[PDB]
Amino acid sequence: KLSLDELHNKYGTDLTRGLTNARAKEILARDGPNSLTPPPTTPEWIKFCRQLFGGFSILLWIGAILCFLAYGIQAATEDEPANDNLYLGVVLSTVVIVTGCFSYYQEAKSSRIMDSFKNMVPQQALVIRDGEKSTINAEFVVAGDLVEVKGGDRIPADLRIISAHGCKVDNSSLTGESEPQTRSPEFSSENPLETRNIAFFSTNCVEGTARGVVVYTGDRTVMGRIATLASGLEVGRTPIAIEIEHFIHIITGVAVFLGVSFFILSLILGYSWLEAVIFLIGIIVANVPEGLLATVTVCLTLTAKRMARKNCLVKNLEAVETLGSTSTICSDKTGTLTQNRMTVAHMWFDNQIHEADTTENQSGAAFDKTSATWSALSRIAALCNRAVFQAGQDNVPILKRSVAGDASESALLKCIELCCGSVQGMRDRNPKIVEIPFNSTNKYQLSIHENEKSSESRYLLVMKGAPERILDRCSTILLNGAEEPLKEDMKEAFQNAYLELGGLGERVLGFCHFALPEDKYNEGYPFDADEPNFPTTDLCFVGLMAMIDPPRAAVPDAVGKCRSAGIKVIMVTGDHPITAKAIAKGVGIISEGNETIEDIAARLNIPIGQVNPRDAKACVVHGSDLKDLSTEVLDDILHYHTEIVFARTSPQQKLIIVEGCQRQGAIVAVTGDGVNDSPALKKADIGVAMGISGSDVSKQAADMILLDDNFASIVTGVEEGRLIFDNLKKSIAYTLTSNIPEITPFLVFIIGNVPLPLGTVTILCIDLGTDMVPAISLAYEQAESDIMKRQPRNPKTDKLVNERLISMAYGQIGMIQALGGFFSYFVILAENGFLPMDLIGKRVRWDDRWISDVEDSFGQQWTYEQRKIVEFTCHTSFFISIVVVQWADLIICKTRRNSIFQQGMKNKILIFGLFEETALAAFLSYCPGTDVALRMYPLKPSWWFCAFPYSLIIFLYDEMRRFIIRRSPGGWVEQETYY
Ligand SMILES: C=C(/C=C\C[C@@H](O)[C@@H](O)[C@H](O)C/C=C/C=C\[C@@H](O)C[C@@H]1O[C@H](C[C@@H](O)[C@H](O)C[C@H]2O[C@H]([C@H](O)[C@H](O)CC[C@H](O)/C=C/[C@H](C)[C@@H](O)C[C@]3(O)O[C@H](C[C@@H](O)CCCCCCC[C@@]45C[C@@H](C)C[C@@](C)(O4)[C@@H](C[C@@H](C)CCCCC[C@@H](O)[C@H](O)[C@H](O)[C@@H](O)[C@H](O)[C@H]4O[C@H](C[C@H](O)[C@H](O)/C(C)=C/[C@H](O)C[C@@H](C)[C@H](O)C(=O)N/C=C/C(=O)NCCCO)[C@H](O)[C@@H](O)[C@@H]4O)O5)[C@H](O)[C@@H](O)[C@H]3O)C[C@@H](O)[C@@H]2O)[C@@H](O)[C@H](O)[C@H]1O)CC[C@H](O)[C@@H](O)[C@H](O)[C@H](C)C[C@H]1O[C@H](/C=C\[C@@H](O)[C@H](O)C[C@@H]2C[C@@H]3C[C@H](O2)[C@@H](CC[C@H]2O[C@H](CN)C[C@H]2O)O3)[C@@H](O)[C@H](O)[C@H]1O
Ligand SMILES: CCCCCCCC/C=C\CCCCCCCC(=O)OC[C@H](COP(=O)(O)OCC[N+](C)(C)C)OC(=O)CCCCCCC/C=C\CCCCCCCC
Ligand SMILES: CCCCCCCC/C=C\CCCCCCCC(=O)OC[C@H](COP(=O)(O)OCC[N+](C)(C)C)OC(=O)CCCCCCC/C=C\CCCCCCCC
Ligand SMILES: CCCCCCCC/C=C\CCCCCCCC(=O)OC[C@H](COP(=O)(O)OCC[N+](C)(C)C)OC(=O)CCCCCCC/C=C\CCCCCCCC
Ligand SMILES: CCCCCCCC/C=C\CCCCCCCC(=O)OC[C@H](COP(=O)(O)OCC[N+](C)(C)C)OC(=O)CCCCCCC/C=C\CCCCCCCC
Ligand SMILES: CCCCCCCC/C=C\CCCCCCCC(=O)OC[C@H](COP(=O)(O)OCC[N+](C)(C)C)OC(=O)CCCCCCC/C=C\CCCCCCCC
Ligand SMILES: CCCCCCCC/C=C\CCCCCCCC(=O)OC[C@H](COP(=O)(O)OCC[N+](C)(C)C)OC(=O)CCCCCCC/C=C\CCCCCCCC
Ligand SMILES: Nc1ncnc2c1ncn2[C@@H]1O[C@H](COP(=O)(O)OP(=O)(O)OP(=O)(O)O)[C@@H](O)[C@H]1O
Ligand SMILES: CC(C)CCC[C@@H](C)[C@H]1CC[C@H]2[C@@H]3CC=C4C[C@@H](O)CC[C@]4(C)[C@H]3CC[C@]12C
Ligand SMILES: CC(C)CCC[C@@H](C)[C@H]1CC[C@H]2[C@@H]3CC=C4C[C@@H](O)CC[C@]4(C)[C@H]3CC[C@]12C
Ligand SMILES: CC(C)CCC[C@@H](C)[C@H]1CC[C@H]2[C@@H]3CC=C4C[C@@H](O)CC[C@]4(C)[C@H]3CC[C@]12C
Ligand SMILES: [Mg+2]
Ligand code: NA
Ligand code: NA
Ligand code: NA
Ligand code: NA
Repeated sequence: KLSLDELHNKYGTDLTRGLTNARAKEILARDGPNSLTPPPTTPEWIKFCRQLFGGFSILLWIGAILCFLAYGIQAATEDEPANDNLYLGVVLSTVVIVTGCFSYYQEAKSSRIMDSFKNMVPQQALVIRDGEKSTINAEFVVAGDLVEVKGGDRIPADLRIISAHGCKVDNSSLTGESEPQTRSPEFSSENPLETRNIAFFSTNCVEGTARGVVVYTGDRTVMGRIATLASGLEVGRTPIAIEIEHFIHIITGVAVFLGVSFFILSLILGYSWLEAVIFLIGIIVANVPEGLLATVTVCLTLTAKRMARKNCLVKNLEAVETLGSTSTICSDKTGTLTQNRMTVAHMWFDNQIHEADTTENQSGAAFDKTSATWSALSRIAALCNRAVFQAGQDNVPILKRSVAGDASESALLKCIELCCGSVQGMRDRNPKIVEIPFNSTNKYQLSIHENEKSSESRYLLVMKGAPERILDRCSTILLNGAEEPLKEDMKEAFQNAYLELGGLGERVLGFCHFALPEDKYNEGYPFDADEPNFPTTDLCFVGLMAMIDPPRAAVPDAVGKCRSAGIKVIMVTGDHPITAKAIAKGVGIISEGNETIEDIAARLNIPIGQVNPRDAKACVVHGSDLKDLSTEVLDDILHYHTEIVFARTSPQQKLIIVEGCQRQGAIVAVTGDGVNDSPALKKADIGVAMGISGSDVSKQAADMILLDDNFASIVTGVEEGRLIFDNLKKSIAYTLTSNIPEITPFLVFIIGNVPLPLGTVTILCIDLGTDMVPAISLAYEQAESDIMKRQPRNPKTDKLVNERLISMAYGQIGMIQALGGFFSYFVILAENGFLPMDLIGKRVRWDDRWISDVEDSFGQQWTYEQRKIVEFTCHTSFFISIVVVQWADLIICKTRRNSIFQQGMKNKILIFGLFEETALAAFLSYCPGTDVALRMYPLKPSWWFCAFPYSLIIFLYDEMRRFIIRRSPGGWVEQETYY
């Protein structure tokens, strides 16, 4: 409740010149940037407690505790004790600590990449300083400067409206109601939230333009004070995640059951009540997989970094998964398909077609520049146009300089300045009184100006737009200079002219004008843009103007890839069905051979109505018919046609098409740029907002932001989206196989009563060696050729972890790695004197420190450490046999449909893993001192080869398993083993 003078006198500001740059910076440094502050959080404290002290590591923490107590009772009691317990504790503790460090290096990394994407797409407001308009980052606006807003932009700070032009804002986020409240410079209510002279933070200007003085800036804003609570906010969990968990739950159920079962087997066999609970605890801990979620989050984050390098920024992680399943892409033409760098080609007037483009000069012998009709046409183009040359281009040529405005007005302005002269004087010769702006719903631009004729003080009215709309507003035609009527002979010549200019892939516009009678509209009467002050019809059409705009380079290949993938492409354009049909013919939407109902009517020379609608694979629907049509007809066209093109479609219409595409049971992505589009961008599954030309509304309302505004970028993004899935399945498959060889020894040991084949140290060596680096390498795998030559996926029918993965890992591959390790075990014992038949039952006697007289097969007598040494040599051999079989498992994990001879060994990280693991096994087995500390003993040369036959069998089996898949689709192998 103040005035414009009181406001400018309180903060200090020129209503018509704004602030000065020096003063603006003085205030900018005086009170801090216009950006909210970060909220409270937990430091490394709660970050490390969850890592080193979580749920699975807790048990290891116990193992360490127990062992230390085992050493204390020893050193305190027994003279000259042993040290296997002290080193066991020193090893276990180091394992919990490392696992924690690795996990930390991953959790932080993801939390940082996400923060990087937030500054990729910052926000920039329009401020007026020293009398000039400039677009600066929202973080540089201060209190006092002048700020201008336009329908589609966001209010930067708390403004005080000083001048508005039918400006409306969406005040729904703050108080909650989306009806657009109009912002007027006058004051209306005592409550600041109800008055119209104040713009607010985070609001959006729906329609209109306005000016205002920044009253409040930074955290000193309404939503800033309210943010105390907003801080907490809310997040979510992607599908894939709730898929992995679910799995974990089932496995836990299976594990708890088996625990109780192994319990009854133990007591029916005579163990100690305590030994049965010890077994239950160990078995349930060994059946539940560990790591799944960490690898899913890391893989997703890394893939997102890969996608941002290829131009696709995602507002969240759920978009990374939905992009792969994409079935339909509803894209626009001017901005996505074409280049928006248009240029005029053919003009129509005096019932004649005229060419242009006088090579940046006055040559080319286009047409007599003297033509009267041409003077009128050149004048309306130069007058109704709203674009202007960018300041300081007095040096560059007429075609290569920079302009500000629509691409249509830019092409028009350049043609008129090259062969018609300076527009600023042409614009001052006639003074502009009232102008009405373009719009997609109107489809025309009009304005009235004074007439520079010193003998005629009347008013001139000019308007341009889609040739059909303008034709409906004319009853005369400027012909050869005079006026004539629009009868059917020239009406048909005009129709054939539209197809002539349209077939050339050029855009076409209509231009008309009319002399307003100064007797009914005097020189003093003001024609406010509210009611019908100008005769819409009865105008004088002067002539058409056409311009070219070509497609992108990579576009043809993109549509071809979509056709091979089993993806439908639809062109939704606001242009004509011809120009549409043409662009479609070029990009590849409408391939050769397919015809429409009109094509068949033309070939057969039969009425279009007689032709059978099912006979045509492709079609083109118009806007008027779409307005009239119902739901069943729409489903008919969407289901029966393969290539559908939509012309003269308004923005509000789009939602119906999207709802029809989803009714079928398909995932859709829509590209948007304006304000009317926003509703659609929310209903679809993937909202692609333009980054270059988009508005704050389109970006806030969408899931993804295209950084370059290219259609070819999308298809590449979907390729990146499918690769994530393929690699995730491969990695999980490689991790789950090692479970079988680690559990089978503890089973035969208890049931069969034989010496323990695998221990604690060796098992820890397996988990950390063959499952960490090779698994990580799998993520980096390349894409198999087939990636784009395969149908999309149905999330309901195809899941990540299904009953087939467990079939390949546990059942087929696993059992083989187990047999491979058992062979090395049997061989080591047989050679040292203990044969296989004599081994069944020796455990009871084997594990007794007191029987130094143990007798072997050849009759020798063994002490306690002499036999324990051979057992440890078996632990080391088992370990190596596991690394050897892992070689094969890893190689076969690279591809699931192609062979490795086809895919190739170009992955470097995977190779690194093979060499490094082999090195770890050789090092631990041969190093001089591991004996005392880790309990591993040297392996003789003839033993390393025991696992080789089992390693080759796995590779050959998978190779054939794949050949049968490639040859017989939908067969038994694909139904059963294709995971
Ligand atoms: C950290 C862990 C925890 C521990 C770790 C541990 O290892 C180590 O840290 C150590 O602790 C280190 C700690 C050290 C601490 C301190 C030390 O430093 C210091 C030194 O320690 C030394 C000790 C140390 O030297 C020791 O030796 C260490 C070992 O300890 C364990 C030993 O064995 C054993 O404990 C020895 C100790 C002693 O023996 C204890 C005895 C009992 C307590 C108790 O009985 C004695 C006594 O009686 O207790 C009394 C107290 C009472 O209140 C208690 C009440 C009793 C309740 C009764 C109810 C029973 C119950 C319960 C019901 C639920 C069900 C039910 C059926 O039974 C039901 C039925 C009722 C109706 C029964 C009623 C019975 C009545 C009984 C009671 O009344 C009492 O007995 C009674 O009151 C008594 O007073 C009385 O005397 C009674 O006597 C008799 C009773 C009978 O005896 C008794 O009842 C009997 C027999 C029952 C029998 O079952 C009957 C049967 C026959 C049956 O019925 C039968 O006939 N069947 C006939 C069948 C038949 O015909 N069939 C014919 C078929 C025809 O068709 C009599 O009968 C009764 O009448 C009479 O009343 O109710 C009281 O105090 C006294 O009385 C006392 O004497 C073993 C270990 O713990 C340890 O090694 C000390 O000597 C020394 O002085 C000290 O200085 C977690 C573990 C790990 O998770 C796991 O890995 C684990 O490590 C492995 C499993 C190890 C195994 O493998 C190792 C090698 C490698 C492994 O590590 C590998 O890692 C394995 C892994 C595992 C998994 C899988 C796989 O492999 C790998 C895969 C993983 C991979 O995948 C991953 C992915 N996630 C990644 C990767 O990791 O992980 C091996 O080395 C291990 O050896 C091996 O085990
Ligand atoms: C829980 C999941 C486990 C997964 C794999 C577990 C691996 C376990 C494999 C073996 C463990 C059992 C212990 C074997 C000891 C049995 C000894 C035996 O058997 O002594 C019989 C013969 C020895 O004859 P001799 O020359 O000394 O007699 C000479 C006679 N004179 C001279 C008078 C003419 O030994 C033979 O013939 C060959 C016997 C060697 C071992 C055969 C064991 C059974 C056969 C295949 C097992 C693999 C099954 C795979 C199943 C996959 C799904 C689970
Ligand atoms: C010290 C440690 C040494 C370790 C040595 C390991 C040796 C390897 C072990 C076994 C190898 C044999 C496995 C054969 C399995 C069948 C593979 C198969 O059927 O692949 C089919 C592919 C055809 O694919 P496509 O036409 O669909 O591609 C289309 C590509 N697009 C789409 C671009 C046109 O064929 C191809 O890629 C052509 C590839 C041909 C490779 C032939 C290898 C066989 C030669 C000797 C094998 C060893 C025999 C016994 C050895 C005992 C050794 C002591
Ligand atoms: C005693 C008996 C033991 C039996 C045990 C069995 C063990 C496992 C059995 C087999 C595993 C090894 C199989 C190796 C496969 C080689 C395949 C190959 O050669 O496919 C030729 C490729 C294709 O080329 P392209 O241009 O047509 O691809 C175009 C790709 N597109 C179309 C995407 C552009 O060429 C390339 O990949 C580029 C050249 C890559 C050369 C890789 C050489 C390294 C191979 C293995 C490393 C050793 C690891 C073991 C470490 C322990 C050692 C102590
Ligand atoms: C990637 C992760 C996967 C695997 C992770 C495994 C985690 C394990 C972490 C730590 C384990 C520490 C093991 C400590 C090594 C032994 C220390 C020790 O307690 O030794 C005690 C022995 C004394 O025995 P004694 O007197 O009873 O013998 C009597 C012999 N009689 C009587 C027959 C003559 O000391 C001796 O023998 C003297 C020999 C000293 C041995 C020097 C070897 C250096 C050890 C590690 C350095 C290697 C790091 C790798 C760097 C790679 C660079 C590229
Ligand atoms: C481009 C870069 C490629 C890199 C590939 C991997 C690099 C491989 C690195 C090293 C491998 C060579 C190892 C040579 C070691 C010989 C040392 C030796 O003196 O050893 C003697 C033993 C005999 O022991 P004994 O029990 O009779 O006497 C015991 C007598 N006492 C115990 C009383 C003393 O003999 C043995 O260990 C035999 C040793 C094994 C013989 C090698 C057979 C493999 C040959 C080629 C396969 C290479 C894979 C490439 C595949 C490419 C596919 C595209
Ligand atoms: C140390 C040893 C190292 C090497 C060991 C090598 C072991 C690997 C050897 C073979 C791999 C076994 C793979 C098992 C898959 C067989 C499954 C099968 O039965 O699938 C039959 C399919 C039928 O498909 P469908 O759609 O008509 O079914 C329609 C079904 N309904 C009517 C119900 C809808 O395909 C057909 O019938 C036609 C295709 C038949 C393919 C036969 C492939 C034989 C290839 C190699 C075996 C020879 C190895 C020789 C080595 C000598 C070693 C001493
Ligand atoms: N400044 C303008 N004034 C008047 N008419 C214009 C102007 N710019 C373009 N036109 C024409 O008005 C009509 C409205 O087109 P509109 O902007 O709705 O869609 P479009 O150019 O086909 O683009 P897109 O498919 O990207 O939405 C078109 O025939 C266009 O050529
Ligand atoms: C699920 C996990 C964490 C439970 C771990 C249980 C541990 C603490 C239990 C399991 C078996 C127990 C041992 C069983 C037998 C004996 C022998 C006795 O003379 C001293 C105690 C001692 C050595 C016990 C100590 C505690 C012990 C090691
Ligand atoms: C350690 C040993 C004794 C365990 C042996 C486990 C074997 C028998 C288990 C491991 C994985 C299992 C398979 C897992 C999935 C399926 C798919 C289902 O539609 C039919 C059963 C089938 C094919 C299972 C059969 C039993 C199976 C092969
Ligand atoms: C392709 C297929 C059929 C070849 C199978 C070859 C079999 C018979 C070969 C492969 C590796 C070989 C083993 C390699 C090393 C040793 C250690 C030695 O001290 C005793 C023999 C023994 C245990 C061999 C026995 C024969 C063996 C198992
Ligand atoms: Mg558009
Ligand atoms: Na693990
Ligand atoms: Na959405
Ligand atoms: Na594996
Ligand atoms: Na594992």
